[PDB]
Amino acid sequence: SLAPEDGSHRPAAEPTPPGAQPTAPGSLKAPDTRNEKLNSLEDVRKGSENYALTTNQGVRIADDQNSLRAGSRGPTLLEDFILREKITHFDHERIPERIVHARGSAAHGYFQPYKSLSDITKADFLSDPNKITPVFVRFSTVQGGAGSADTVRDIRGFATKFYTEEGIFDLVGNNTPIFFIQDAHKFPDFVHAVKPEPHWAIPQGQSAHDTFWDYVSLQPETLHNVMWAMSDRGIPRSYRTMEGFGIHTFRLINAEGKATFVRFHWKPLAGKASLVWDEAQKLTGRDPDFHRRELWEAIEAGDFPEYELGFQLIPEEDEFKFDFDLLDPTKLIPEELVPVQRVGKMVLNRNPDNFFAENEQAAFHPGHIVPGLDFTNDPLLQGRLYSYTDTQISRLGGPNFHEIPINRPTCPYHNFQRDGMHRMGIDTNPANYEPNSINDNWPRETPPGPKRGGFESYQERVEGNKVRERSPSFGEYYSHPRLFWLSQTPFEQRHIVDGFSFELSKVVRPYIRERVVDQLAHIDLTLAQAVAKNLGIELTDDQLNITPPPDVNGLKKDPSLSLYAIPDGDVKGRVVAILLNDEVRSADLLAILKALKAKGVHAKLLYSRMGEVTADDGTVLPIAATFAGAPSLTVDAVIVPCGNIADIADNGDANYYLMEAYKHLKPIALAGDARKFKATIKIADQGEEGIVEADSADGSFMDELLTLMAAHRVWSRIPKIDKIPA
Amino acid sequence: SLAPEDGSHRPAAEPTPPGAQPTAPGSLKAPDTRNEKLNSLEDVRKGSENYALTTNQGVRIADDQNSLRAGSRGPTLLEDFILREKITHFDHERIPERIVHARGSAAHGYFQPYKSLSDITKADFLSDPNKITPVFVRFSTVQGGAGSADTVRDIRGFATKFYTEEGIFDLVGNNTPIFFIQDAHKFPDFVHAVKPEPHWAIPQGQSAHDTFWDYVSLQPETLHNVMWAMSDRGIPRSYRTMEGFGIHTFRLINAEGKATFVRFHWKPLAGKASLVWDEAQKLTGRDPDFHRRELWEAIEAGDFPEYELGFQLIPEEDEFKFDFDLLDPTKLIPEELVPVQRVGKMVLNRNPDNFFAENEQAAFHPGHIVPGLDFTNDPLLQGRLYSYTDTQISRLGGPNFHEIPINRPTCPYHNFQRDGMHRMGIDTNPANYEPNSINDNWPRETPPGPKRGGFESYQERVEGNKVRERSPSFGEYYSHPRLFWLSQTPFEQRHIVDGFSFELSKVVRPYIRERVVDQLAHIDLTLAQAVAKNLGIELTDDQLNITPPPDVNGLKKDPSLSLYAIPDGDVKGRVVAILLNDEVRSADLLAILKALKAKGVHAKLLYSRMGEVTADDGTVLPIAATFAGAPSLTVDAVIVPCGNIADIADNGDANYYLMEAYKHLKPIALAGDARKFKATIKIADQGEEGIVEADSADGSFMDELLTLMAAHRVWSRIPKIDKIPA
Ligand code: HEM
Ligand code: HEM
Repeated sequence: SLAPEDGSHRPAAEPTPPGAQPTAPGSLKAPDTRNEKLNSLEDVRKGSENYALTTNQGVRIADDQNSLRAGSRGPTLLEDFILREKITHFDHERIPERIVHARGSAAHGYFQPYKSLSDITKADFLSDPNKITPVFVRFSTVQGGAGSADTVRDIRGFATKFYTEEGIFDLVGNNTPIFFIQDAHKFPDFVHAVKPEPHWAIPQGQSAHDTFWDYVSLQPETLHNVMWAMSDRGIPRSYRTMEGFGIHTFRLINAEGKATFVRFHWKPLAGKASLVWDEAQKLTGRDPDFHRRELWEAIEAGDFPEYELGFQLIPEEDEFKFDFDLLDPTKLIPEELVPVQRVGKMVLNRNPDNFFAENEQAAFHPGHIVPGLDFTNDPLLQGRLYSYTDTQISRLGGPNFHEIPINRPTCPYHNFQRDGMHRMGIDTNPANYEPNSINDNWPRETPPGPKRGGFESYQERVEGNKVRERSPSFGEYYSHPRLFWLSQTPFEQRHIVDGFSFELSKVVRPYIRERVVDQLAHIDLTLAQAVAKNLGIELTDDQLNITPPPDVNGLKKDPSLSLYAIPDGDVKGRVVAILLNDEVRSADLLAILKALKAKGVHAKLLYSRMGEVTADDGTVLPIAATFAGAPSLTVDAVIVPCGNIADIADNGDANYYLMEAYKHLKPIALAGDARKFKATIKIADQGEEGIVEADSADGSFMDELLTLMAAHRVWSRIPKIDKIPA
Repeated sequence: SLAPEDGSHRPAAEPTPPGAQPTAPGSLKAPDTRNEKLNSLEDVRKGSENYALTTNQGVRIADDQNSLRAGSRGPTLLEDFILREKITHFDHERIPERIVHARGSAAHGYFQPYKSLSDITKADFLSDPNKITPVFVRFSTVQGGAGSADTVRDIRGFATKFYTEEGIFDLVGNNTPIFFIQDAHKFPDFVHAVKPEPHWAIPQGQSAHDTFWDYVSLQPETLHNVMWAMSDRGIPRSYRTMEGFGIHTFRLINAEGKATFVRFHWKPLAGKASLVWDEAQKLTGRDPDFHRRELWEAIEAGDFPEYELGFQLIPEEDEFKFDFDLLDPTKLIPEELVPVQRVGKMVLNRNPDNFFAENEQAAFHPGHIVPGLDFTNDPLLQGRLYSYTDTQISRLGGPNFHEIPINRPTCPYHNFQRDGMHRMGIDTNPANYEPNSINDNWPRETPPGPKRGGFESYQERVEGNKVRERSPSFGEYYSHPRLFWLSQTPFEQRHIVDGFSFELSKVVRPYIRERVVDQLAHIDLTLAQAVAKNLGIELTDDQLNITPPPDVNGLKKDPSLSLYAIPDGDVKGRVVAILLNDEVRSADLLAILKALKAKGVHAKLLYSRMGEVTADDGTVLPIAATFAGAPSLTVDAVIVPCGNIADIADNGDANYYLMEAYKHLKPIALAGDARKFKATIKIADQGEEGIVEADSADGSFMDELLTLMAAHRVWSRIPKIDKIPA
């Protein structure tokens, strides 16, 4: 009996706010959250309580503390089969990480369509609003290893496996609506250029290095996705507050055989929100697991990540009606021109039990489609269909990776494939080929049909010669970067300029910085000049005279491209730091905590040490963390209640807490004598927008602070933070 | 797409200071630096200039930009063998990382002994002062993955492969002189407890979590290496500035057959130096590759890492003469009792060409010894002998990992082993077994003898029954942690208190924190009480009455256990930031640069933008990085020359640069009007030890700064930094 007699070693099996209880495997934290795929995993879930410790052959172990030796100070003997199994298994724990998207975090959930889409697709999972499909979703970064940090500047992966009654459909997307390159043949060049450089393997998690910008400078097709990565889209606040996209145009095929082109979207029901660069970069040091942690904790709290699936639909006859090619994955389809139709809702409501078994071994591949969907000739999508099965062979050990529990379909699967490493299923069919008579030809082919039919490709006409040639329709590189740029707010544009400037300052060969500046001058002169100024580079008269690229189908902006132009803020699931002192005014703390609770906003009570402190009325306040232990980077807002403020007024960490929160544009609220901290952040007597202050935390104080939180950050403070040494 | 006309894309093939040129593969940067191992790798080095791009089968590629398609907008065709081989290789790039020590950085070098050691060992590499042995060295952290950060708090590995004339000897050590556990049977339990927890795979690179401290609190044999890890030993400034240790007692065997017990040491000739916690932790965010980069750039600059090999020698008859067991790897041998005898010097003088081929695929294993060395019954060493060969099998793909070029011996190797995956060597021997007559029994066994003999084990007497039992002599856990504690300076003790306090504050289950504090009360009550105060824990009367453990053979302290108690500072290879303004006083900059050059200290010129600034005399100064881009974290001291100080006096980043440097105890020097920055670091006008100030920079000003840098950090400022908001 090593557990404490009070039972405090075990978290409650009930939703609890982040930090209230230790985190736990999903099936222990939320045993009653169920779906068909989670139930199907029961056959392989292993418990532990009340069982004897054994070898893998079932032999009970008596002494798991010592090797067998000749004398208690003697040599270790070869006959210790128990030691040898334990060390052998440990020595072989690791498998190869994914080639890209090696860092990621995953959860279980379920999807349901709002209405039947039988008019446009015969896909079974979109046929009935009462049909619930289990999902497993993995979010990721792209460049860094599995041990790299979460809040880097990067594209994010958003991969969803739908366990449908007609097969697994994997929608393997990212958080921006285009990709960097046009033809899969370039993918190993692009990935090699962004990954750490080959002589020394630096830098991890960063595109701020020479070979990335060298490639970009030489391949202008990259500039569109580079604009999105340099914007605040490249540093999301959470996986819950970013958009998802399939990027490619795919087809939907209905029961009559009509094809409609489709791009897929996910809309975050929590709203779009990003960090600012200095915060993101410092957070990769103070908590390199911040997004993984925040996802798991949201789920444990009941703040389930919700997303709405949407389709952009274009009829077959309108394939050539835009200024860009629908098959070019470096071009987006502006929502001003083709709106997103809402199709269904996905809720992620349970964490895995074991990260290696379920997240690390999961295998998503965009070739995994079902009847009712089909591909197009997008030349990046076409090359993807080669890569995902082959790689999963070396990563996961052989051709039976579909039998790893998390990858298994929940529907029937039968065929004539046999053997391979790690073969689990024991086939009893007398035949392993077709056609056969010895088993009456079963399992049998199934003709295509409106429901439960075999897959048939749409009969698209192909015409042309065998060529290695880029379509001329793909040779336009600057109009969509310009559309993105003109769609951003003025503070979003400043942050783009700063992304480019910071990244190019890390490029050691100055001529590459110059070449990138020249590319920027083909997109927008204001952007090029402001980056050039930060780099100490002067545009030439030729560069000042480059004519801007044309508008996209007559658009000079599209506000759906901005994170912030259209308010969509949601405070539920956010977190506020409450900076305590050793005699807090309990009235302020009751008002603050209960207002946050009512809006589903979490609180962390911080102090200069761990333990407890005692409020004015004798209430015992438990401390979650110290000021340095849970820095302002990890919260959305900071509130300082009244009490004995002299206790913390000269505490450097408490003062810095506010200076850092202030620099990073977060709302700050100061009650009572906590308003003495106004001097630390240089706030004027009459106050300023973004700082809430009053004599007590009562009346409208918490409503004002929550209004600031719904707007995410205090953009109007940006000119004010430029000075301030923090 | 070519190179710039001026040749500025290619680094000069001569030693240059960090940042002066882009870094490059070692064979290109230093083509004249040779040793027998580096030359032997010439068979597999692949150039590139002037060569055609080809497939791996030698077919020249005409178009490496496009997949083969049926029409330029059509589907990709299966018959594109060029696309398929490029994508297939890419899809299989990754191999499993090492189970532990996955994050590491390596270089080539050479070793030679100071004098023949033939009276104590017959090992050929120690037999002649003019016989040089090539080495390859990898330094590592322990817990984090290969993409995790460098300046985490962790033990560091220090593994050296010696390519001797009588076989490869791998000395696989760490940077503290003991390990956490006594018997290899517990290694998978310990490693699992420190590694990310299994449900959610958090946290990376950190022991600051429940499972690690649960294990420590239940296994007090861990407390000695925990003390080391919580001290500033856990956060080295560079791999150049830490000690190494083989940990285990091994044997030396001379030509007469006499065995002497030995422990191995490496002494850094650059001296011992560590970061401070807040600096280390923020640097994991601002530069997660800091130690890898620093090592590479020291070798490029000619600041070659040098280390002295040292042996603590104990005769066989003195095995039981201490109050601890020599075979217990949780016990150190104090140098007050057994001096370290200097044996030789190692110099690392060339970087690899390709990180994956040389660093990632290197295989070190402590079972790789040579005649003249032998093992002992240390029960941790005994179990390591099982694990290194077996793991290198799944990691490196098969039993022929010795034929991977970095792992090959440079001496002859011939035997009857055959086949296995990726077999390179083509054996011509008609026999693959012995004894054989058909090849006259070649290759033949070789009797042992004084030189060039076959390996024979020392004939140690073994007497005991077959037991799984820990030796009673190993059951003492508190005396060595106490000796360590008492040998640290008062500031180093403060940092150990802070390291335990910070870590246990992140343990969510409070009882585990209480159980660790109870263990600390068995080591030293001052330590226990200082940690308990930061955790809001009160010691019980019983805990206040625990009797301290005994002294270690009469010692009350051993100063060789401290990083700083005995001055050993060497400024060559350190780096200063120079904060420029737009009209630098060129006389100051002249004096600064001349004094730094004389001592081998590098400079980095920083400003608020990139490009160039011009000094008062017309000198054009290229800017290495912005104040934000290369923070104070990355330098050893900060100097601010005069000039137009108004240009930077109100820059928030410039002021914060000094505040962070001040909080981190770094020397700061201010000339002329730069003294106005004294106000931001909120202290004295008469001056303060640690801040060098004068009307101009010159001989006396630079001398004073350089003396500060030789002492590493300004420990006297510690009490003044808790008030600074930084
Ligand atoms: C629209 C462009 C692309 C998007 C949105 C995309 C998305 C993703 C995502 C989200 C993952 C990680 C799935 C996971 O969480 O396990 C992934 C993995 C991968 N991608 Fe793609 N990708 C794209 C382009 C490509 C191209 C052109 C290729 C190669 C031809 C490729 C090869 C791979 C490979 C090798 C993996 C690792 C898969 C595995 O080990 O399971 N990707 N990609
Ligand atoms: C004194 C205690 C120990 C020290 C000093 C030690 C040192 C190290 C070092 C420095 C490396 C990294 C070598 C490299 O750079 O590639 C390493 C790797 C390894 N160690 Fe140890 N270790 C110790 C105990 C153990 C134990 C008790 C075991 C297992 C029984 C063990 C198993 C491993 C394995 C599996 C690797 C990965 C090796 C590879 O993939 O090539 N270590 N160790």
